[PDB]
Amino acid sequence: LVINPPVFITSILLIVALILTCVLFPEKVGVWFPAAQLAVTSNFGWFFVVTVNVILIFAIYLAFSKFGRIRLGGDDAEPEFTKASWFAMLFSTGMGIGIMFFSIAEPVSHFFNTPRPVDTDIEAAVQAMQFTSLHWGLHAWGIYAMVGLALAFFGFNRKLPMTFRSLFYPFWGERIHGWWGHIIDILSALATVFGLSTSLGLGVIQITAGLEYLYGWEISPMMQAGIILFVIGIATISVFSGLDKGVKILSNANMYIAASFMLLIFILGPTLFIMKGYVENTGAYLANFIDISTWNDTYLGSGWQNVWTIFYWAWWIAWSPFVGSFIARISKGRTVKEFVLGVLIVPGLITLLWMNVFGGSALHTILSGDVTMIAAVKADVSTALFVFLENFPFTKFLSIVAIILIFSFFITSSDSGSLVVDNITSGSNGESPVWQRVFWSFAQGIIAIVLLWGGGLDALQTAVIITGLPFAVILLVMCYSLQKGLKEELAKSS
Amino acid sequence: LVINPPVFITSILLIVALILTCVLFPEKVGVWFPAAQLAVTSNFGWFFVVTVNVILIFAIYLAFSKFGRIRLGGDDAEPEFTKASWFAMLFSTGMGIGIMFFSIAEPVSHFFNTPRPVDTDIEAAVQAMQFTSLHWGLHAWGIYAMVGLALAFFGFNRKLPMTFRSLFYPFWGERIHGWWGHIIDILSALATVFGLSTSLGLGVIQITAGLEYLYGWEISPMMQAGIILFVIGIATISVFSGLDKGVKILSNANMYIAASFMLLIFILGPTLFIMKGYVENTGAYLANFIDISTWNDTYLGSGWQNVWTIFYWAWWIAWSPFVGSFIARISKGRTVKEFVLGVLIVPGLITLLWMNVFGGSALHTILSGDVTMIAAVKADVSTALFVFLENFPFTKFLSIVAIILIFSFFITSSDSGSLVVDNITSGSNGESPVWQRVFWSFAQGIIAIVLLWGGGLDALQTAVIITGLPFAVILLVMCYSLQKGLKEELAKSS
Amino acid sequence: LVINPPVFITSILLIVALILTCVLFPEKVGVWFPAAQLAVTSNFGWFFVVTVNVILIFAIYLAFSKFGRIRLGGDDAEPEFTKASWFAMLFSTGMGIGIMFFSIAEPVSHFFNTPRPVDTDIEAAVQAMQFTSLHWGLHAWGIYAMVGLALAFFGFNRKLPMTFRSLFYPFWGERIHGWWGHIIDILSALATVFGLSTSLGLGVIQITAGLEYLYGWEISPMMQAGIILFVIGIATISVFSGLDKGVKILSNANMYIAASFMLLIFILGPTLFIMKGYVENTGAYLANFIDISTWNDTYLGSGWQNVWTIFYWAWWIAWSPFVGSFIARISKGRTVKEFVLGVLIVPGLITLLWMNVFGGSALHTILSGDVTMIAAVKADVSTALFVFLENFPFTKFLSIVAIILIFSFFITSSDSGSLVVDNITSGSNGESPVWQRVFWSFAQGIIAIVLLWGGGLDALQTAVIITGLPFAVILLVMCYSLQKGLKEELAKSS
Repeated sequence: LVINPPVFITSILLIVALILTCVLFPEKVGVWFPAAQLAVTSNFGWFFVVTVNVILIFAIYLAFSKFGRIRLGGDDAEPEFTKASWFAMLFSTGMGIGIMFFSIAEPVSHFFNTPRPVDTDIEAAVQAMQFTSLHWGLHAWGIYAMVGLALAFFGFNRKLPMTFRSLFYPFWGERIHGWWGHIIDILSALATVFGLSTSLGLGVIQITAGLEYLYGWEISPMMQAGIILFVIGIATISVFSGLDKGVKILSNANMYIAASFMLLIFILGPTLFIMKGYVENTGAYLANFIDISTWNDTYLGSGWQNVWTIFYWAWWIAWSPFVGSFIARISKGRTVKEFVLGVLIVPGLITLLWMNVFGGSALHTILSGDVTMIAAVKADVSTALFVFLENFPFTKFLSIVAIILIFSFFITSSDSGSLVVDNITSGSNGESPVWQRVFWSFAQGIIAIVLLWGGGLDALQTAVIITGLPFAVILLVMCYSLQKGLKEELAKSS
Repeated sequence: LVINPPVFITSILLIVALILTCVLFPEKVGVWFPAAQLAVTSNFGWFFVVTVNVILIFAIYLAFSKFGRIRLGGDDAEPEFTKASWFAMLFSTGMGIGIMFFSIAEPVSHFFNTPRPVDTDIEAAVQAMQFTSLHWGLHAWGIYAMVGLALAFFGFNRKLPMTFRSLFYPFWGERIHGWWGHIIDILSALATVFGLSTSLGLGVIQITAGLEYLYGWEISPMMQAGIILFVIGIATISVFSGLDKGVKILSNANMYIAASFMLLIFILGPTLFIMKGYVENTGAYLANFIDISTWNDTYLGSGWQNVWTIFYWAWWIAWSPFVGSFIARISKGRTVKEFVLGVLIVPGLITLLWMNVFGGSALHTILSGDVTMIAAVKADVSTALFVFLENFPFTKFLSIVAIILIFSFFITSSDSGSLVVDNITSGSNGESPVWQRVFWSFAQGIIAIVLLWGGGLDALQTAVIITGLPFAVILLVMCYSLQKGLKEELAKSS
Repeated sequence: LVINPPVFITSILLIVALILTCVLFPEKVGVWFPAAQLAVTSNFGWFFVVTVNVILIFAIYLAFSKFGRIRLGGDDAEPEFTKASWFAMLFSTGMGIGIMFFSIAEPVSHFFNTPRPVDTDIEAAVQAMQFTSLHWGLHAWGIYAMVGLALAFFGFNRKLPMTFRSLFYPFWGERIHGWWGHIIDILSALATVFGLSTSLGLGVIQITAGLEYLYGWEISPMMQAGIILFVIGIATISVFSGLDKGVKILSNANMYIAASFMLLIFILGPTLFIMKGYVENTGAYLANFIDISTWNDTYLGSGWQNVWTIFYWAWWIAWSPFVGSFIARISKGRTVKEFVLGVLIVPGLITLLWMNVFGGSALHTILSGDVTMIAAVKADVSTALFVFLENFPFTKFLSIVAIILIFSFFITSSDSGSLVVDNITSGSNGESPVWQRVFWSFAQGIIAIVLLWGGGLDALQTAVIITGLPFAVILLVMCYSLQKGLKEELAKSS
């Protein structure tokens, strides 16, 4: 039937409270949401920057010290997931629609609308690619590495349930069960659901922009919700039996077609410029790492960071329980240093390669003289990928491949996240029998539809920033508790 | 009865030789002092930069290697200072009065009078804060860390008196007592006395400047010496028995009221700008660390470094034996890595926090449009803190708190410097009974009058620069001898 | 008799095929050499940058890890060198003639013809010195450190002959003997022969330009051929018995007179500017290390890298069998970490000191107002050192000393290179006998004649870039094989 801690009922109550906030106040929520979002990010952007930087340098320290000799699941455990397939399986479920919606719109947006004042067009493009490298580089995956390492260590080496409530066992003891770890699990479930709803909204907005650009359709008002309902239905079918699609084979096939799409853009585009720009921009991002990682825009105060950088940090921090729990169930016998390296460096380098392959080619097209992408981004940032594919051979085929790639990207993460929310709100792995995951996928669809009806992109950014604000202190306490637990486990072993 | 090494007589003779050189030919020494100072700094600024960078790089190496596993006073020794009080008590006889004089007058001066050319005001403020972070950051405290570490290791592990004569014990034999280590003690006593006279002259160039700004008094020149005589009398009272003031309670309550003053400026000022600028300026100072650490201004040759950067390095290197010997008295059972970390990083970060809290708020007021601090600094740099406190609520109360803060800041340092000088010129802890303490404090005050009458801030700069010039080779030989001693001691562990 | 692997006769056939391509159809080779060179570097400059950066960071890692505890020649090898003779005989034979050619011609060229655009003139001079520091710094000697360390480890710790055929022993096993290490031996012999011919051509055009500027003579190509024939002749009667030059005597004397020449320029020039610019430019080169090490000039596409930095990386990579084999025979018992430090840091710092002493003094002369060096470099780059010595006391004596220094520099490398080519082309150490060292020196000279007659600088750059193109993959496979060999050897220690 139904199993419930009191983390269930008040989570549903908070979700429906935001629902009637966004449906009984239809015109009064379009001014409450961006004002509250702007106040939260303008007062805590320094805290988001400090949290992300502390998390990343803690990942580097935990990989490159004596704490990296620990192996998850004890010294007798085996990896069992065939590391080349493990990289693909962690990349497919843990990423999307980030490298499709924002692979081109973000470097062009940083080109024409610069973060800090710049002199020429070449230096503006260099700054745009280095800020894209900041937003999709080591800082994006250091949070993922910390949460996956903490959840894997405290779910394997300590025999606790793989839950954010049970992660603070060395910091707080067995009194986490008495309503004081319930708030942590409430914030974890809310952050996972709101991040998945933000990804859902970005995916459907890019899909309807591509459908309007390709065939000249008119799906603004209503069948967008039908696209949501169809996608959640096929995702729950993949959750349902008959075939276990969306766990192992669909992730590998999706990564294969994503690599084929990226290689096709790399070959058909300016490959020499792409390779030289990849080397140059990776080196310039590593050289100016501390300068752009801790940049807070305090002197100019232009507010560029509040829509891009702090939104990205709150977005990656709000997807942290879902991807951290997924790679924590995945990595059963990895060395801790090897785990942090394989979650940090290799997916970070692959994401930087995707950013270079798309954004550097777009900036080469812009610097050649073609400024149609600038006007397309200034119209709406959702058509940037398809406008980029317009000046390519096989435009319609590549646009259809991109639409199918987005479709697989946000049909994999919803399937991998429904079980994560079910494990958070049920307290077990096999339990419950499979009806609540369909309800949680439908809740993600309902929240995405409601947020997109009561506001554009800014409603999703608002929701993800507000649920990621207390996760800064949650992840800092998580990092300190992981350091204490690793000290305890290393002092335990001979 | 008095005690008598030769260092006492042929250091007193040097002191009264400079007294005779300045009190006779009064107008003629104003052309010998800054010309000789300018020659020394223009010919050895590269050497000062090389010495400070080598000391800091050596501190980072000695903290993060196998030499950091050594513990002072043997392995069985336990520290007894309750470390949260140790951080404050090294900070009292330690940092100061440099924050209270140059926390505001230095970033405004680097704003309007830039070291290197800039293009706007935002970049000028960023470069001003990063040069301030260079001058009051890790390079400041690394010198203190090495002198304290060398004196503690060669006075606790080697069972020698903590004197600079015994600091070269592995590099030589027992030949230190035969007139060739006496010059080292001559330069150490002169460095302590001249640096404390520079700090006293700066603190008395201040305080009464705020008295003039508050009450419109006329004070100079005759009643200015009365402030010196009164604050030396209270310092010698703190030397005297009955109550042991200026040692522990006045080294903790002063830190408490200084932290309360910093928190009051942080709260009543632009706290969001202060926090964001603190994070951004600390990150930009760490990012551009090697670019501003080794900058010698060779191509421009403007001589900006000659009055700020090389003066600051000569001031730190001239205050080396004072706080180095006192911290070596302080830290008995600290681990070497823990010692270097807690003397370098945490006081450096706290000093950078004070720099950001005052200078970033001053730069925010300047960039808002208020350029009264610019004209105030262009008039005289003594009144910059009080002009900054003018537009704050409770101006008179904060200025009185600042004056009492400066008073306690150098009245602790004068007592600890009398301890250090009467330890160095004695070669013994207890002896002599207290009559040279009052004599050495009175000599410090007399040098303050003599230097302040024959020039303002400039003559103090000449005295500290010419006196700290041979301490560069003294500290380089000290670092090499410390490496030899650590390599000798670490091989002795069974 | 003749030692005849097929490596020898098909290397001879390749060399005479280049002879037939050059002396027949001279306009065809003169129009096809810079086009093919430009195509190769424009398509693989990113690969040259990646290879050089990977080799350098691999040197830093493999010196600063547990692989550095291995000692060449076993644990009781006793290296038989004074650490001064090793450095001097390493520096004299393994460097040239860009210390005499590009010490002044390169920073002045980077001054007036900037790599990337700059605003003022001081920034142009700083950029020129930091790009000279990039070209003559750690990247220049990291390649030598890896090739010398791999050849020394695989020739001493494995009892294998010092040849690039045996350098891939843990990658293929015993398959290196049959026609598969043969091609690597062709590429190695062609690389060292073409690099030595490039150095011979640079030295003789500098000698010709210096004689023309000194005595006002005219130079025919047949007189230049006589200079080559005489210089190869003194080398061949240095190879012959009776007397040996050096084997270390000529190298030590050349190092002594080079140090005396550098000290004379340092003393008689602007010594304060030289020292301050040395400290500042070394710090700025270390600060902007990653930014200029991976800069590929992708956005501008100006082709500044085309003639300067990819030619430099192909030149240092093409001299790698020569210098690597020579340093490998030189050092018999050095610790691997100590070896990489003594080949990387100290010769890199000495080369940066020479670069600062000459180029910073030239830039001081230019920034003072004397712009005759700009017009001299714009006329011909081979007269820059002598034009610099024209505005210098003792012009004729210093020019004669510079000519003798060039003479020693390009007789010592040829004398050490005939032995290296002979050992590579025969497969055995010595016992050739001396009939083909003279022949290989004559072939080196003849290749220099035909490269100078069929083109100026561009033919030498073309030849060295073409033979250095497959050595990028050869050195990457070499680095991976060295890592596998060190991992195999370090596990063999009980």
